[PDB]
Amino acid sequence: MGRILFLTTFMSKGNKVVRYLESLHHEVVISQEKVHAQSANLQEIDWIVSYAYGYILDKEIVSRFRGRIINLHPSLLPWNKGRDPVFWSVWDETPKGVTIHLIDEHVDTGDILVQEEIAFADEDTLLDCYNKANQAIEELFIREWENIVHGRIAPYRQTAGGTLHFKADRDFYKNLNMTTVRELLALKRLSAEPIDKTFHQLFEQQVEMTPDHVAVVDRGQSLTYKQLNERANQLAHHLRGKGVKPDDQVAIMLDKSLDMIVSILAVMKAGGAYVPIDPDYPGERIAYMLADSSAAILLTNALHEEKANGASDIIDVHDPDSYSENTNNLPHVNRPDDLVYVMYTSGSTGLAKGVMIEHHNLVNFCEWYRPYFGVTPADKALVYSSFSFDGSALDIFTHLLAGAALHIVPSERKYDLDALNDYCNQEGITISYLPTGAAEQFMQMDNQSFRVVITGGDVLKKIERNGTYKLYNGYGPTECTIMVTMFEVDKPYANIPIGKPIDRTRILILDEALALQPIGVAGELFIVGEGLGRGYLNRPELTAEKFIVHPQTGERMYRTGDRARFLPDGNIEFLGRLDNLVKIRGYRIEPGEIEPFLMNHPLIELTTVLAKEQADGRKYLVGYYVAPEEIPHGELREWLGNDLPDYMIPTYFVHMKAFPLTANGKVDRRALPDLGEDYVAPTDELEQQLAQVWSHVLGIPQMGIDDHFLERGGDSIKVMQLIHQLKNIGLSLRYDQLFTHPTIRQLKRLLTEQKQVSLEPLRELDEQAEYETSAVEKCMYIIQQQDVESIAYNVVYTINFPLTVDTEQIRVALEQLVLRHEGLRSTYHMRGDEIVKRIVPRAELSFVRQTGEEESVQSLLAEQIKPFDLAKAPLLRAGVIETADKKVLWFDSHHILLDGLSKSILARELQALLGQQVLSPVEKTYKSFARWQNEWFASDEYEQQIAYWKTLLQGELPAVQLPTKKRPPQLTFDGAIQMYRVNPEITRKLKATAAKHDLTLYMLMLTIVSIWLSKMNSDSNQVILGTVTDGRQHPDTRELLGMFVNTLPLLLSIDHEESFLHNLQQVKAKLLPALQNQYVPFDKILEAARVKREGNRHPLFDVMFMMQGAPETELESNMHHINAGISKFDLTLEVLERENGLNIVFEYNTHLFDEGMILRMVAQFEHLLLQAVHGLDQQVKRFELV
Ligand SMILES: Nc1ncnc2c1ncn2[C@@H]1O[C@H](COP(=O)(O)CP(=O)(O)OP(=O)(O)O)[C@@H](O)[C@H]1O
Ligand SMILES: *P(=O)(O)OCC(C)(C)[C@@H](O)C(=O)NCCC(=O)NCCNC(C)=O
Ligand SMILES: CC(C)[C@H](N)C(=O)O
Repeated sequence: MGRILFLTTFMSKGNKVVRYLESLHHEVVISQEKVHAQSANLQEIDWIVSYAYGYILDKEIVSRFRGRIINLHPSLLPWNKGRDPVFWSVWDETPKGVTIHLIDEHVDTGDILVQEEIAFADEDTLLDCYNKANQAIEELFIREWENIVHGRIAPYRQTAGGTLHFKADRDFYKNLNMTTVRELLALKRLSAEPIDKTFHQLFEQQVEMTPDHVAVVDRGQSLTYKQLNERANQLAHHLRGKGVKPDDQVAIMLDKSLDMIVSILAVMKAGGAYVPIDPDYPGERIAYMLADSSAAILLTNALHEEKANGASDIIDVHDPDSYSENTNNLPHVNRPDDLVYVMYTSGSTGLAKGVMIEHHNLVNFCEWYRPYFGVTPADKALVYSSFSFDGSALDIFTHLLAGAALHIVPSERKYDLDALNDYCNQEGITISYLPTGAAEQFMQMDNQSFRVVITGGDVLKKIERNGTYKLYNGYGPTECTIMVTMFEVDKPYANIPIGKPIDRTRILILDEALALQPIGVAGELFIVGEGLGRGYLNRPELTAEKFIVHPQTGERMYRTGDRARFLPDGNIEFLGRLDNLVKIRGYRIEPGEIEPFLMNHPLIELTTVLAKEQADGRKYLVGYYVAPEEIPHGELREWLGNDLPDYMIPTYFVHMKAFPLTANGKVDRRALPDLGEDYVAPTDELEQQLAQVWSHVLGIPQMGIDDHFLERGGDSIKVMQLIHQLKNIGLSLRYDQLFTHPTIRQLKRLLTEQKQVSLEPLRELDEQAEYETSAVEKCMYIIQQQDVESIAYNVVYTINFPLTVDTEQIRVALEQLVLRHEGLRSTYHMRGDEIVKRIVPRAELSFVRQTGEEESVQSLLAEQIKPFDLAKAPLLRAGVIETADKKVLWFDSHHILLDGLSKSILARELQALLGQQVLSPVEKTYKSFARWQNEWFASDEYEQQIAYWKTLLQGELPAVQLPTKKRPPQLTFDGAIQMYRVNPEITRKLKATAAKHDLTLYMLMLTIVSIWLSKMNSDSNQVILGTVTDGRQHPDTRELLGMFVNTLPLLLSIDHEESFLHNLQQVKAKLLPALQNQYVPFDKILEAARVKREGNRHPLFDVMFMMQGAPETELESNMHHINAGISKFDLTLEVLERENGLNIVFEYNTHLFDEGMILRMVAQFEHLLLQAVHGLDQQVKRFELV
């Protein structure tokens, strides 16, 4: 007995505890709003129970309810006070539990009533942890409420300690809610957070260690560490006497030589930063670098003095008057934050940018380099790269701090890989950095000298090399000091990783909102740590855009513009530039993904795929490959056709003896040479007549005669369009005939007779008070009347919009769609015998506006999912839930109106309206199709279709009996969901395999499902499973809203003695007749099998398999189907094509399968699918489930 005030997040939050309190005869008042000190909520209140409440109570209310305010907080206080306690308990690795406590003047600090610990498994997602913690604290309350009111609980004080978090603290981590505990802590180690020496301080130290060792070697001219230091001191004294101060730039224009090394060190010791200028650069680049730089002094000699055009003061390094007699180390004037050098990135003059690197950047890299590669003074290093390229900083600075010797590559032998190898073998060169392009050609040479070869700068593809040296792949932008990650290439990889970060460096993968990405999810690569340079010279606005302060973490980081993702082992995978993404026939492609498939060819050693644009603007791919002899164009398409769909196969192929290289040793992509070769223009009146129809169905211009219909985007839907468009020219073609003759050259043989030319449009009906319903509408109506409160046939979708979209523009667009489509203004009524349809001229759309937290969205949607009265229009409800970061549009509909294709139409028209576009009126109406089809049921064509099912469904029908629990006594619909993602690479292989063997992706997946079912049913030779078709019988219905879908049983045979490919063809043979006779209402198919809708099982099949194609619009691709805890069948498998992969959803009945069984079945499906794709000619009996 009492009166309790329940303050919680939303209406249904804490259902169990309210029901328990009410069962004890307490009166509960639920509220989520703020409580005023004087209000109706407060008067006559015994207890106040709060659970995830969103507001703080006034000091006066906490006073008037001393010892009467109980709070349910899902953490082990004092750990994780405040917001998101479960998440922070996992991320911070704190003790875990739930606490019921009193509310005091000080928040989340009142005396504990009861506390208990809780455990989270490694494989649980953060969402499961959240729900588990809530369940535990609610059960704890129910268990102890009696021992609270009666006073059996003695409160005790919280210990001082723990943690605290606020609302916005979680913003950076918003993408992590579906990641497991193990995966979250792995990410934490990779994401969560001193040098006080300059480089010349470290070099001067290295000299005192090895003063007599060789430092530099140039054509028999030698210089020891002590000689090098003294000469540098001589020039440095003079330079500082000329006014060299810290952060001052000094230009150097010299050829690789002893003087270059002496000049670089002299500028450091003097106190300034050097700006290297390669004398071999074009004149305009030299002039640009000298102008953009603030250097007033230039070190050069006579041969290059003229190239400067007298732009600054010149100091001749050959003149003895530039060297002071003093050879003593200068006194230090440099801080580690002072510039050490400035190097320019690629680009035209004015675009190219000067990158400012600081002493501490360089020291950090050199200290990591020496131990990582084990550099001892006995090592011989090569100075290969131009000294205007930061690859030379690697060559020079890392080895001078390890006592090793630098060897000045002689000009006549850098671009001759053969002589270079000879110089390295003869001289004993052990370590060197070679850019990717040059390194891949150096691998051919027989070398015995090198211990380690480091490459980088471009995508490394070849690793087969003659030699015993270790191969390393390094990555990094000039902006972050040479390299930030390193990887030891140990074996072949389709994509060679770029490795793990170096000392005091972290790599973050962020999304477009700068939010952390889970491990394995691709995003933009950001860099944090000691490698970040100062920025771009004379360019503060560009610096602020690329060197950002993160708005949540406050940390400084560099936006690289590269795409990448972490691998499970901590290594990183480069995925290309974010700009190089090009679209071809409506597919976002990374051309780099095609190359490794050309590499696998036995006769190809190097390859590079590019994107180009014709004068028209059309995109098209070209493939360059290196091989001894030219490979036929056809043999290449067939080779690539094993793993890639046609849109990723280059239109052209170019054979070359070798790739040209740039100065920096990268492949010169701009220097490669500049309707495909397999086109066979039509030469016939019929040939040309079909090449035009195919072009319109496939949406491709200038179609050829040897072009395979499926390889170029054809599917079941587009095969229907082809047939109906050939009936437009009196040419009759059947469904199965297209798959035997999938090209115009072959198909033309069967198109001679020009009869059966019946052009019949769908006819509009005269106005009537009432209209006839279709066959499927009658079935749906009768089902709904069996339980009018059931939501099992509601259809719920959501769409995430940005906060910048206007809620009211969305409402208006939906209201216009109610006006556009009579389906949204249709009602259903039972007039004695018949089920009848009425149409209203106008209908009012229910549109609800709400606000809430992201964590509450699904709970708020579930409260809105209610039955539809089929006699009332519109059969659609909608609303918008605004959170802190987005607006979630939801709409609920009934299956009698919205089917799969109807959703696609609704999404396309909604996208147009939000874009301020005008739509042409809808020409046909569903009610006219219903009258046309009801009459078609009296024709002879219908008699023949039903005759197919009478024959097939006679007698012995297989019984697929999966291992379940004891079935309930009647039909249940309680369901849950599990998901399996097939990545793009495997999805492409599946797609390529299907087309190559005259199969659709659907036929290929249906066969895998059938083998899967068979394996679970004691390798049964036959299986039965349902599927669905769009059911758009009349071609004038493809833009209407309504229910057209028809259900079909499939009797399939699996021959475990035959190969996968053989079973694939046998599934096609059984599917096509079923599609040819698909237009019989499912109720008549149940008659033909003498089965009725009764019992605890669904009549003909327990397993349903359905599949949808890729989305037609950006909006549709952002639509998510929400399951309301319903399972129409024992088990449904749905395959959706999303983001170049397959999302496979297993919807199952919870009374028949528990989570343990489903998790095993999903694991077995994946394993079976991977064996199939890789084992086409393998016998099915050799595929195993575990
Ligand atoms: N191992 C590696 N693998 C793949 N790409 C790499 C790589 N190492 C470096 N890169 C790429 O090269 C870029 C940095 O090259 P930098 O020389 O520092 C500027 P750049 O000279 O203007 O390059 P550019 O001429 O290719 O445009 C990186 O962003 C990355 O895209
Ligand atoms: P082909 O490419 O082998 O496809 C065969 C199908 C799938 C039978 C094809 O004819 C077809 O009917 N595609 C549309 C199927 C469809 O509508 N799936 C979604 C139905 N789902 C809902 C919720 O309505
Ligand atoms: C090693 C260095 C040259 C770096 N990888 C770059 O490409 O700029």
